[PDB]
Amino acid sequence: KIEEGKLVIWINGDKGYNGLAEVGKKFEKDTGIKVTVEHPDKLEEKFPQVAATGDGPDIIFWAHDRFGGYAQSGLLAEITPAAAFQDKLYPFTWDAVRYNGKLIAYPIAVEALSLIYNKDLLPNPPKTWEEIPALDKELKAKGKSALMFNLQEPYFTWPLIAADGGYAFKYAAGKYDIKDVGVDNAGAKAGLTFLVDLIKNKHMNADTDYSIAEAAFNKGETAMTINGPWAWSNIDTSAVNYGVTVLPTFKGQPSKPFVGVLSAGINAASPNKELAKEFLENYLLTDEGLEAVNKDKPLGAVALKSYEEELAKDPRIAATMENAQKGEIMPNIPQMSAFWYAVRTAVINAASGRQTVDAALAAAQTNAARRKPSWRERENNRRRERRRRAVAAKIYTGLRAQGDYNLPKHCDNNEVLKALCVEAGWVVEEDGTTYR
Amino acid sequence: MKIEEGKLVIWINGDKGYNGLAEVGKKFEKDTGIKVTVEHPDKLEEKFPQVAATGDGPDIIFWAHDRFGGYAQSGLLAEITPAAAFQDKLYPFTWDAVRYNGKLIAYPIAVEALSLIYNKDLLPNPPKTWEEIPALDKELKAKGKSALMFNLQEPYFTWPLIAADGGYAFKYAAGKYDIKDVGVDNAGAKAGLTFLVDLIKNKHMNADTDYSIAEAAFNKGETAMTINGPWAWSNIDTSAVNYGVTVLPTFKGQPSKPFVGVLSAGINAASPNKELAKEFLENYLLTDEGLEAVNKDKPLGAVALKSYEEELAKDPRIAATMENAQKGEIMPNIPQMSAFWYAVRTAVINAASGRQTVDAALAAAQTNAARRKPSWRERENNRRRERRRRAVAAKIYTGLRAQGDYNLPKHCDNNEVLKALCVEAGWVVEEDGTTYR
DNA sequence: TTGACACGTGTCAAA
DNA sequence: TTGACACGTGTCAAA
Ligand SMILES: OC[C@H]1O[C@H](O[C@H]2[C@H](O)[C@@H](O)[C@@H](O)O[C@@H]2CO)[C@H](O)[C@@H](O)[C@@H]1O
Ligand SMILES: OC[C@H]1O[C@H](O[C@H]2[C@H](O)[C@@H](O)[C@@H](O)O[C@@H]2CO)[C@H](O)[C@@H](O)[C@@H]1O
Repeated sequence: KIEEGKLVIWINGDKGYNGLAEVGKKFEKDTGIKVTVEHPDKLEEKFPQVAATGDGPDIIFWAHDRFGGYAQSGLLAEITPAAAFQDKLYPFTWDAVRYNGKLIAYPIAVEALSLIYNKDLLPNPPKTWEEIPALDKELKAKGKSALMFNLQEPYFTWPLIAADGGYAFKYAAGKYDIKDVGVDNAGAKAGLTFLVDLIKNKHMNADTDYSIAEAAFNKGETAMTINGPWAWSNIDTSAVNYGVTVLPTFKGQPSKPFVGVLSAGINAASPNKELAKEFLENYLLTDEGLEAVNKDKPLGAVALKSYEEELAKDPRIAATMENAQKGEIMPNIPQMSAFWYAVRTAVINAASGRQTVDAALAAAQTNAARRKPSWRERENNRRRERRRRAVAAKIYTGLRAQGDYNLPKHCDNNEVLKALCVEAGWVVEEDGTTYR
Repeated sequence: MKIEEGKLVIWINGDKGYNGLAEVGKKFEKDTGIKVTVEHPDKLEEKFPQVAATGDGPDIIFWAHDRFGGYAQSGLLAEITPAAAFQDKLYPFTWDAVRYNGKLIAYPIAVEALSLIYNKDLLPNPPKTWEEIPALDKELKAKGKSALMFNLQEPYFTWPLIAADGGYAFKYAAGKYDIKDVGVDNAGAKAGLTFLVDLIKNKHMNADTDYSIAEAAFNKGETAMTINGPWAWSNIDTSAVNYGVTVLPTFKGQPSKPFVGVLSAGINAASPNKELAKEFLENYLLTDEGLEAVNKDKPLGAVALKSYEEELAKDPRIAATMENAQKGEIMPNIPQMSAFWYAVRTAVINAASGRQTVDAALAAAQTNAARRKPSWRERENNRRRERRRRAVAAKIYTGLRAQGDYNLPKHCDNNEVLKALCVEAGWVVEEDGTTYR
């Protein structure tokens, strides 16, 4: 729970949380406010469960796509930076964090997936997904593999699903059609089918996750991985000479990654809303602030103009933004959570062979549009069945007390029902078959 | 994931030296040509029973010995058949830790006990008792620091204090553990948990403090003390902290009694590489060079291998570990241990957060720790009885609806069919179901 | 031990 | 949209 005078921050465990803790420390020495940074597991899921009751951190860091739902639920404090501060950031990073006309978080950095490759094993990375199988057969003879990346999170597979035409929610007339899903069209199918065939032909393992892929690449066992800018520092500490480049094409079309905007939202339940703005605006979103974080784990293309003109000169950032130009900014609508869950189930289920690609994506389609039942809807159902049982119970209480039926000492209401049937001229067999 | 012939896949917890173990796998691969993959998935001790039931899961699984009896009872593990010669290379009591129903069910690797870890520069003289920790915290807070921080989300770390004044899991008597004699609700257990909850109430600790929050604060020099196992020393070493490892503090004048774990390696009963796994474990891992490679990554504690433990026992930190281990007890490996752990975890978390009182949390924990898990057949008995109860009712109402002629609306529920039946039989049924003649 | 009935959410469908 | 009945596990009790 939040309490006046201190600041607690939640950020994902793959971001530079020590670097950010360094920013809170300098914030503590200047103002005397202690700042604790924490990287709990599944924080994008825990926050909406505890913020409702008033708990959660002061600030929550995540990509912009989850913030619309948070705001829809009233969990986020409206952000109102002065004009002078708004002009410090690229306008399009502000667009990413505006929901229903209001700013619901501070944008931090732009993230896109790129192809990361081992220049020593692979001086010339492939330009196409199609040549990866042959490349893997060649490397497998030397004890290596072509490509490993996280298959448990649809974020990493979506660039390939969207290459040939797959899309989450169609954008038309200036809006997102919560009810036009493109996870089951020919383009999406072709992409997921190629990925599953990679597994069938034993070029990838269905159970490969984030840490397995990162280990294999950082140890030099795989020639390529797909990851974001946060991964670079761990490769830097390794003996691998890597390059960051454009993702491969599929059927001649570019891979289209979903582009994330790492953002910091303020808990509407927080008693330190002003202290959090002072920290975010005048400590984190500064050259020295982002630098301290970026030096920990690279941020990507930061939203702060003054510091991005520097980072934009890193060829790895230029490749990140090359991939981001071919991708799309993720929607922030509340249904993005349902989209991500459904597509996650589809990828995992087709990769494992539990479902065909057709069946997996067919179900993902309906799931990604499925509306979550409201609290009142659940309560209507719960009360109806309560009522249904209470009415029956009172009828059988009456039959038992006044029926004077020949019932055993202990018997269920089916037996009472039977004695009521017999009384009313009915015959009831052992299995319930009933007639006059 | 399924195990494939000619390959080895290993599961080991993320806080152990899985990079060192991979190096051992790399040697195995070089001498025999068998690839070895080390993974450290989350919640592996829960995932293994789920996947292994159908033949999935890794070839080898590393965990403390307390989970393995349940795996064996479920048929998930291969019987370990080390020649008498090889068994004599490990301390007998480590073999006891992995013996279940007379059979050995895993290779013991290392002995783990929690110790008190303190910052020599902030705290040259560590406290001897839990009681003096609140005063110590008051001093340090005036310097911007705290006295003690440790994982409150896993009961393993709080159990030494709960056991100190008398708490216990399952009573040992007549050469076996009594599954119906649980001691998480006696006066000793209540005193221990009450003192911990008082630390939180008095702002000396945070209820939400987990493993990484505690590790980060100690390793960054914000708290003078932590409680942890040997695996944690290497991260402290790389930090700027000058630390010692010593005996846990006493509570009510009695020693803290940590539950002692034996990190152990079981072989998946479904593995077609049982021989390769035995070769890797017996002749590559459980060797001086093998455990050295793992121990270099993250300290194993006091290894089961006699030859190499004579080297590790020279380390004062191991001497402190074993001092605490002598004061604790080897964990049971009985299947009921998972239920004991879940119960105590819920009690500790609910008490520390104020969601439940100590007495009420521990009362529920006692019932839960002793509760027998219903068998598959018990569940199936219940499921089929209710299926049959509904099927009989549905046939009756199907017959009432077909031959009744009760004059019912197009759509109505069986309560209305019942009501019609009642009036046909000379009854009157009110709106809420009130029924009489 | 077995077993009556409660419980809230799932499946299927009419509208 | 609301709503019938299914569904398996929980609560409570008799023995
Ligand atoms: O996999 C679905 C997941 O994708 C995105 O999450 C990214 C996140 O943006 C990155 O910062 C990084 O941590 O990797 C994540 C993928 O594991 C979405 O932002 C997220 O909402 C979604 O669940
Ligand atoms: O907290 C309950 C938990 O305790 C033990 O787990 C230890 C494990 O023994 C150590 O090796 C280390 O990893 O820390 C763990 C606690 O986080 C039991 O072995 C385990 O079964 C039990 O659930």
